[PDB]
Amino acid sequence: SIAVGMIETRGFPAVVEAADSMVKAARVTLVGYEKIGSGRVTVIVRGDVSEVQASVSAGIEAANRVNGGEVLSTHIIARPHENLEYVLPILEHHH
Amino acid sequence: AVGMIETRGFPAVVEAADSMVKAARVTLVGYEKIGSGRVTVIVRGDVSEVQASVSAGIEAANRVNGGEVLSTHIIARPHENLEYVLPILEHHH
Amino acid sequence: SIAVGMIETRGFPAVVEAADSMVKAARVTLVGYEKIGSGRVTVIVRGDVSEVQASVSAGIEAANRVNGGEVLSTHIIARPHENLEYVLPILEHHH
Amino acid sequence: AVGMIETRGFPAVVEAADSMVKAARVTLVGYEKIGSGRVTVIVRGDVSEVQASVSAGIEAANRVNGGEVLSTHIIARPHENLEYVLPILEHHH
Amino acid sequence: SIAVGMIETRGFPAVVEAADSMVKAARVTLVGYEKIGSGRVTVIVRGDVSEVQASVSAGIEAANRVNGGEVLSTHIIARPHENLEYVLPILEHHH
Amino acid sequence: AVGMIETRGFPAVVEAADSMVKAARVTLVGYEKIGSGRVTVIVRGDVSEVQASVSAGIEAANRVNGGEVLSTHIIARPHENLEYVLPILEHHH
Repeated sequence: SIAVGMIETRGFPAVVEAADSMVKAARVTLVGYEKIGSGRVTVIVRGDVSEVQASVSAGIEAANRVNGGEVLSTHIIARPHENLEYVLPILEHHH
Repeated sequence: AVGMIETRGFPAVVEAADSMVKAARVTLVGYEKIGSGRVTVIVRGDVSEVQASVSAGIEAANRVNGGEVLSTHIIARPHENLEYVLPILEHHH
Repeated sequence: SIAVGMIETRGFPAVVEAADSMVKAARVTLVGYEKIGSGRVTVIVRGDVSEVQASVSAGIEAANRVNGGEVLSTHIIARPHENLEYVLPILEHHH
Repeated sequence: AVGMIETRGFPAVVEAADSMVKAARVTLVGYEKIGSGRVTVIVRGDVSEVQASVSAGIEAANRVNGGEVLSTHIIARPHENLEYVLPILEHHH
Repeated sequence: SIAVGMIETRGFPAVVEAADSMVKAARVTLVGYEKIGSGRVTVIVRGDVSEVQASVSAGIEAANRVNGGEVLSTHIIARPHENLEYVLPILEHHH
Repeated sequence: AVGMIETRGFPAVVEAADSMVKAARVTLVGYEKIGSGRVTVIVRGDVSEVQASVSAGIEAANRVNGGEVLSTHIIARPHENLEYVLPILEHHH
């Protein structure tokens, strides 16, 4: 199935590293970037579930190594419900 | 009825929303950000469906790595004045 | 006199419950919703002063019972000065 | 002159503004949000009126349930360069 | 040389006093006002370096005397690189 | 390559940016605000230039009165997908 994978960091450089490592690690596309305040930012990828699993693992490993990198929360959703797309910005850049 | 789950953190709120819409016959109608990392998702449906959905959404958001549920509430017959002031029904048509 | 009543909560679900309970408790209209950050949100009602007093009391009681509900500050202003309307968003939805 | 009261919390800032405009001959000209729950209201008038207004506004905002006054200041003859950079005079016409 | 001078405060009244005292103290113009959250606000002046030094010293002294005034950070840059102007809002009101 | 310095505080981020562009052949291409007083500046250039620039920017931002460097990172060959999702290259033409 298609899945989305999410890494939320405290800090911008770490979220950029999470995104870069995710898209380089597996066949996924970066589709979202969400800011919710308090320094919390999330990047969202989409692809086949196994690919998303590989990408999220790579992104966590990489973001942890950033100078001042802080990973706050991570999650994968297989088969996200279609209602989510038009309410939550998880798929903003998916076409 | 309207059901609301507020989390600290975005991944947890997404999981709350996904689990809510998959658990019962409810529509996700709102997403509100108020700072301090606090985000709320809002669903609408028959009260029994909303009750089922919110329970499922809490259970799922609690299991998210770094998931933090902050507040949850169900309102059965929300007053019509709320619709056009508060973004609880943004995507209800 | 006409008054405005305000309940500020930390958290969105509690502010929605405050608003709902306020408009159901008395002859008031919900006229404002203000976000100032740090999780602080305020709802504002308008009506005859005695009605606003009843509504604010009901809203506090209800918002306190919300799971994770936190009431931060509450206040009633009788006869708000007309200068306030066009500077502060207390009466946004009053027509 | 310009007089400013900054509070933590919205209800308290509204009460500061109301009490200021009712206490003396000043006009409420600004409302500024800067995060951390900090909000400022700004009035303009003759300096003696502004002084009276700010004193009344502090006394009233202190009495608000959960009211928190954070900072207050009066500037008598603010430099004209400030007008078009800082939102101290947004509603002054 | 032309320089920019910056005073960042926690709180709005103190930043207004910093700006006023800066423009009154020396031959500088107020050219920027930046908000970055958490109550942190910065005002930016421009002028000859010696004038900017005098202005920043005056602004610090004044902002420290504000009731609830908190100066967080201050800095002067002589000859700011031209790349900065169109990325960072340090010179928004310089014409 | 892309180089990033994130500070707590605006004056420090400006000094990081100025020192970076003056230290080597890099262009300042981004400025991102994410709350909690955290701001990041982003430069682009050949990796060796970026390395020189980030080192200079850290050293300078550390010396700012009330300067606080929070996080720094260099990415050598950022993936093209990042460009149109993240504001790392806003001013790169």
